[PDB]
Order: sequence, then structure tokens, then C-alpha cells
Amino acid sequence: SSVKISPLKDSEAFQSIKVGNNTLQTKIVYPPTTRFRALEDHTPSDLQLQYYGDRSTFPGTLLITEATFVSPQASGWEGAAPGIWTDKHAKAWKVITDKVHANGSFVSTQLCFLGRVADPAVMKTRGLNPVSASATYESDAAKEAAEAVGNPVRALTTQEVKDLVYEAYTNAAQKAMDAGFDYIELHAAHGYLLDQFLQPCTNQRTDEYGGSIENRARLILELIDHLSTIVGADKIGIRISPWATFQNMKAHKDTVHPLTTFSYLVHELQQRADKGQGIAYISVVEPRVSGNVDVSEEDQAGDNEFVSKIWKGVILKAGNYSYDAPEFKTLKEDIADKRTLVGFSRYFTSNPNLVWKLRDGIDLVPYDRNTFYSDNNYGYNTFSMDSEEVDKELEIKRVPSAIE
Amino acid sequence: SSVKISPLKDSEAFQSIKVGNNTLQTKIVYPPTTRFRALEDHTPSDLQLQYYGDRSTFPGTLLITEATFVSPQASGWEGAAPGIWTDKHAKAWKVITDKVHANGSFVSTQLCFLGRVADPAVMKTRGLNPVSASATYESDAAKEAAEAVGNPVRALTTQEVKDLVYEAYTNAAQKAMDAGFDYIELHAAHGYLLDQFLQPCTNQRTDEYGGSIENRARLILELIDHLSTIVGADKIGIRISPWATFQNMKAHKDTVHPLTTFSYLVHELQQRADKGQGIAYISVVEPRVSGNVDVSEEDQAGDNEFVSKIWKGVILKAGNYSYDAPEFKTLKEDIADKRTLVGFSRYFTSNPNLVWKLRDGIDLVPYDRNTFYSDNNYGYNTFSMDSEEVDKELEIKRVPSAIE
Ligand SMILES: Cc1cc2nc3c(=O)[nH]c(=O)nc-3n(C[C@H](O)[C@H](O)[C@H](O)COP(=O)(O)O)c2cc1C
Ligand SMILES: Cc1cc2nc3c(=O)[nH]c(=O)nc-3n(C[C@H](O)[C@H](O)[C@H](O)COP(=O)(O)O)c2cc1C
Ligand SMILES: C=C(CO)C(=O)OC
Ligand SMILES: C=C(CO)C(=O)OC
Ligand code: NA
Ligand code: NA
Ligand code: NA
Ligand code: NA
Ligand code: NA
Ligand code: NA
Repeated sequence: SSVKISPLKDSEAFQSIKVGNNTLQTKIVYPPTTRFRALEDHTPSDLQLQYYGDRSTFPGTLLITEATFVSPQASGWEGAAPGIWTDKHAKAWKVITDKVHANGSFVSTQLCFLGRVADPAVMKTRGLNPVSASATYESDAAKEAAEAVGNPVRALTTQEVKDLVYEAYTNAAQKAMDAGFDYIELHAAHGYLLDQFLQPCTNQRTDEYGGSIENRARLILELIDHLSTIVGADKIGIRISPWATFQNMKAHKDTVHPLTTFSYLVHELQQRADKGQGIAYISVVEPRVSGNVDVSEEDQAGDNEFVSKIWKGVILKAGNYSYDAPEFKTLKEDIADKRTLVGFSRYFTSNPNLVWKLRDGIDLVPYDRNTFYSDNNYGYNTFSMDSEEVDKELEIKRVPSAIE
Repeated sequence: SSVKISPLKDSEAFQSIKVGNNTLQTKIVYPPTTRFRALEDHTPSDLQLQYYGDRSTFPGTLLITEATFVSPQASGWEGAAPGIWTDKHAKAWKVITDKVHANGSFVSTQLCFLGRVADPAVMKTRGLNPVSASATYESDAAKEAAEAVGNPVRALTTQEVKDLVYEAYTNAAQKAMDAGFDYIELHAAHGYLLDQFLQPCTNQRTDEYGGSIENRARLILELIDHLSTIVGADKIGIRISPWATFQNMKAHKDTVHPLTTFSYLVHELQQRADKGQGIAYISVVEPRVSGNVDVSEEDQAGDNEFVSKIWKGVILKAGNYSYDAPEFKTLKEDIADKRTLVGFSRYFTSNPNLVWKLRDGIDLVPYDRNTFYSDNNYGYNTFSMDSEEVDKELEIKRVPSAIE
């Protein structure tokens, strides 16, 4: 059903805030949202250009791109997700960042790497193995699937982990700058590669990158440090999901509790800020949501208050913020400290003008989960059109094409 | 009476436009509007800080400051107008431009110089004479007033005209950059100094700065050229009022018609643009208004179509644009070419949120001419408050004070 909402115009959500070297004019953010409308070779498409453009119209909005692969080894979905490792990728993304910028808005790219959850058949076509901190699978079914095609998950060697820092993420960061991105965001959430390194259920390494809380965090902090020297700390973000059990992360049932793991990481980030190397923002997923799934109040085992107590800079929070609509009591509490951004993913899919709707209390159009991950324009850019002009069958047939 | 208006949200008025090196998100502009709420020594005041801040809230709005004196010799009003010639002036203005910038908006400073209309008693206190291109007065009364205090208008010498370029306007431009202004605008309108040079009723010089159309334009083009080498052409604007008879400019009754004078100037500006030295914008006053006065359709002797035909860059037009409210037929025609900005001065005085009102068709609050030029906060920042919280007598007593 459509969601009745009270206007946020006079709230902290429309007070300006400096994030790194840019100033946002709204604290409402579009978080990274995988949609699979990139081209087959992972170049961003004509559909994506319009999609991000349509969401940039409140001047001074921050948009964060869907998970974007840092390298071929970083990939592994059957759906067509974008990349940022070739000149072709960067040039196409630049058309998109140009369009967002022309509206006075800003864009961060979420750099991802799937790791142990990469599809083994897909990776086999690249002549690649699924890789991770350790040789583990999210399920027995995944293990059987990988071994059945003779392409098991394997642990990255120490040198390969160094390669992530000095090659894969370095090149991705360089391409991201070529592409005109205002920030790069390390995806360290939701059980993908960086989360696999951070937490013990996924990392049993015996080199410098595992075997202790500090060792497990080492790769992530090494990426933060190295990339800061390339692009500047003011252009860096990171996303974490301490409480999530998406893709079989054990979370509060792990041998090290998320409060320990993630407080360690956040405090190390704050110590860098104290030394003049403060990253632009930390993005955190609220315990109401785990990956792309809502979590019952019953199953919630912690909260993200620790991030606020430990980190002094900008925080982006997201996860079912309309649960207490129309009055948005929780959203208002969460932004009261004046350094907190609030993200809406699912409602931004069906409301390209979401910032405007939230500003003036306009009923939210319900989203369509059925078309979250499909391969064509129906349920993608169609939310920007009047229905009477949406030819559904034509749009279902409209697959992504090259920009211009 | 309050003005009913139709929403401009879906019009060209909310399409982005690059002006010099900045992109505006609305084409609605606040034009230079003298209000006399600066400090006695011409430093910008606490009241001005709030006043410009209040008008910057639609992100990506261009605000142009009230006439701002380039030097002591440039002054001459009894009211307290601001200046931009000392470090103190620049530092105070920087607080204001900082505030506008934090809202994602931009600010141009209108550089002025009164010339022959400077009050002779005021100038006598500075040990200065009123000066001009030639020794003329706007009226016999002005002549009698100046001679009665033994302080006649006098013609600037050739060297003094050079001093305007290399000293007065050079320093003002430098201070404007220190103050964080995005543009500097030469006031060549309304019968002030630069207009006095351009037109023959006010300029009978026999040196290189008078005696022909080209010679009369020489100072203005010399300022454009010299200041372009200092701040860049992308940071320069100019205002002209071809049809105005404000302060006794003869206009269409002069010995050279405004179409001749101003087409010459605009074409010279376009030739500079063809060579890569295109200034950011030309601001023109529509024939509906002369200075601060409306002009009857009967008395209108020309239009500004020539500027559009000759100049290929950004044009700002202003002058009673709400005359055909609610539908704004003329405004819409004028912005249809996609390179034209539209200014509202008088309605911006009583509607600090004017861009927002025009966007969504909110009734315009009528302005109060009685408080256009008074010395205190009543009728100045009071338009941003709810009435029930406006203590009128306290506000009348609130004169400008130092920022912070
Ligand atoms: C279809 C879909 C795709 C998503 N893709 C990503 C992603 O690529 N990276 C990421 O960090 N989170 C991703 N998420 C999680 C969202 O960014 C967000 O945290 C979550 O949906 C909760 O916010 P919401 O309640 O406003 O939707 C995705 C969520 C959905 C529903
Ligand atoms: C009180 C007042 C002060 C003004 N001050 C200036 C000024 O300093 N410089 C200038 O170029 N025009 C000045 N103008 C002219 C305006 O910028 C504008 O061109 C004129 O008012 C017509 O626009 P409007 O009908 O929207 O008010 C002033 C006008 C008024 C009414
Ligand atoms: C599609 C999801 C859902 O959380 C994801 O995080 O992709 C990186
Ligand atoms: C106050 C006016 C009215 O046009 C003026 O132009 O000041 C520079
Ligand atoms: Na737009
Ligand atoms: Na825009
Ligand atoms: Na908070
Ligand atoms: Na503001
Ligand atoms: Na703002
Ligand atoms: Na036009």
C-alpha cells in the first residue's frame, strides 16, 4: 500500500551537511542498490544513466551506486552488474556522474567483490575460481554446486590479498576518479568479500590477515590507508552490517560478537580521523534489515549506537526507515545529532523523486520486489513515467543498451 | 495585493544552466538591490548576512549583491551602502558568501561607482569631489547643490580613468575574490559612472575615453579586458539598462540611440567570447522598468531583443516579470531559448523564499516600498519571521551591527 507520510521539509533532513569536501543539501540518501541493468560486459547502460539521473533532481543529494565490481575476480553474479576496472567502464560511468553533477548532486560508487558467494559456473567461464579469506561456503548446497563443476572456493594467498590492495582496488579507485565519482565506498557488509575477511565464521587464515580480530580487520584498514593516499580520505566511505545474517554470516552467533569486530574497526577509523585522515562517512545497516530482507524486532540482537559513540564524523544509516511512518519518529531521532544521513533503498526504486516526496509529505508509491533483479526496463525506469505512457510489453523487451 | 501565480516547477525555470564555471539549478535570480543596511564604514552587517542567507535556500540560486562601492571615490549616498575595498570589507563579505555557498548557491557582487550623482556634501567629508566622465549634473538643482558647498562635479583626468582600471576596480576585484564572490558584475546601468561614460549626454570627453561610440565604450571594455586577466572572464558579468531614463539619462532622446550604444558594446563582448574570453553573463533591464520605477507601455521606446540576437551566452533579464501573472507568459517566452535567466528584485524583498514560491505557485507577499531604503531591520529581515513574533518597535530600533 501507498505510505502516508508527514513532510520532512522543516526537519534536520533539509539542513546542509559537509561530507568530505562536498556539501549535501538533503540528508536523505539513495544507498547502493543492485538492479542488474548493466551491460553484459559490465559497462553501465543507457538505462542506468536515466535511472541515476532521475534520482538526482533535488540539488545536493548523495546517490550511492549499486555494488560495482573492482575486477573480473570480484564478479560472480548471473545478473548483469556494473564494473569499474576498464577505461570503457569509467567513460560510461562518467556520463552518469556528469548527469548527476549537472543537477548539483553527488555520487559515491560502491566497490564490491563477491568472494565465497560467487557463482562457480560463472567464474569457471572466466577461468577463475570463487575466492575468499578462507575456503568456505555459505551452505552445503553451494559447496556441492562448486565441487560438481570442479571449481571449488579457494583461499586467497597472502600475495593475492596484497594484490587486492595494490592492484584490484587501486585500479578501481583510479578508474572511479576517471569516472568522476565523488567518493568510493568499500562494501564491507552483507557477507561479501570484505565482510568475509572481517568476521571469524568466514576467516580462519593463519597469515597476517587472519587469526585475531586485528588480523581479520587488517585487509580492510590496509585498503582504507592505501586508497586514502591515492584519492584522499575525504573521498572514501565504507559500509558495514554488524547485525546481518545475510549469506550465512553468523553475526551474534559467531565466535567473536559483531560489537567486538565492528567497534574495533570503527575505533581504528576514528583514530585515523584524529590524525587528519578521517574518511568521509561510515555507512551502517540498521538491525531492522539484513541484506535485502527485513528482520523481526524479535530477531534483532543489537543496535548501531556504538558507531555513534565511537566515530565522530558522518554516519549514514539505512533500513526500513518508514516503519514508523507517517511521523518518522526514529528517523528524526537518528538525525538529531546533525551528523547523520538517512538512506532509503526500496522506496527510492519506486519513487525516483523520493527526496521531494519526503520533503513535502507526498504519498510513497509502493515498490515492486518482482522487478528488483530482472534484466529489463519494466519496473526500472518506468516509475518515472505516467502509466498511460508506459507500454509494458515494449519496456519488458527493453534490455540495457550502450549509452548514446 | 498578494499575487496569485501558477507553479513554475515544470518550466525551463528549473532546468540547470552553466553560468561561467558554476551550474545554477534555478533560472530565477535575485538582482542587485540597494537597501542601505550596511555599516557606517561600508562593512557588510549582521542584517545583510541573514538577508542574503535567507534568499539562498533553493540550492543553486544565483544572488547578486546590492551595488557595492569599489573605492571611497566610488561612494556618495547618504544611506549606508556596502563596499569592497578593504580587508575588513572582504572578511565580512566572506561570512556572507560562505553562508550562501553552504546552501549550494552562488553570489555575484555588483561593483558600483556613483559618479555625477554622488552627494556633494557627503563627498566633501571625504575631501573628495563628485567625479564623472564629464562635468555634468543630473539636474539644475544638483548643480546648484554642488556649487553651494563649493564641491562641483569634475571630469576625471585621463590618468584618473586609467586609475579606475588599474587601481580602483583592480583592488575591488582582488577583494571580491578574497571575499569568496563567484562573480563580479560591472554596474553599467541606471545613469551611474559606467553608464555616464557610455552615453553621449553624460560624456563629452576629448581624450581616448570620449568623442565617439567606440571611445565612450573604451573604459568599460578596458575594465572587462583587464579584470578578465585577473579573475577570469568566467567570473565577470555586466549590467546595462539601454532604455532607462533614470537619473536623467536621455536614452532614446540622446544624440546616439541606445540601440547603437549598447549593440556596439554587446557585439564587442561577443567577439571576446568568440576568442575564448566570454564573460559569464550580460544582465539587462527590461523596458518595463527604469531604475527603481515602472515605465508605461506608452513610454517604452525599444526592447532588448538585440542582446539576444548579438550575444550568444547567458543573459539575465529583469523588470516587472509578474506583470502578466498568474501565467507568466512573458517570462516563459523569455526563458524558452534555454540561456536566459529571469530576475525578481522587488518581490524578493518581501519573499525571501521567492524561488520556492515561484516553483510551487504560492501567493506572493506584497513588498513595502516605504522600507526599501530605511536604515533598520523593520521591512528588511522581518519578512522571514512569522508576524506574531515580529516586535515592530524593537526591529525599527535594530540598526545594522558588526557580524558576530
Ligand atoms: C534490490 C536490492 C538491492 C540491494 N543492493 C545492495 C547493494 O548492491 N549493496 C549494498 O550495500 N546494499 C544493497 N541493498 C541493501 C540496501 O542498500 C538497503 O540497506 C536495504 O534495502 C534497507 O534499506 P531500505 O529499507 O530503505 O530498502 C540492496 C537492497 C535491495 C532491496
Ligand atoms: C529598492 C531597490 C534597489 C535597487 N538597487 C539596485 C542596485 O543596487 N543595482 C542595480 O543594478 N539595480 C537596482 N535596482 C533595480 C532592480 O535590480 C531591478 O532591476 C528592478 O527593481 C526591476 O525588477 P523588479 O520588477 O523585479 O523589481 C533596485 C531596485 C529597487 C526597487
Ligand atoms: C543485493 C544485495 C542485497 O543486500 C547486495 O548487498 O549486493 C551487494
Ligand atoms: C537603487 C537603485 C535603483 O535602480 C540603483 O540602481 O542603485 C545602484
Ligand atoms: Na534534474
Ligand atoms: Na536540476
Ligand atoms: Na544519530
Ligand atoms: Na539554507
Ligand atoms: Na540548504
Ligand atoms: Na530569451
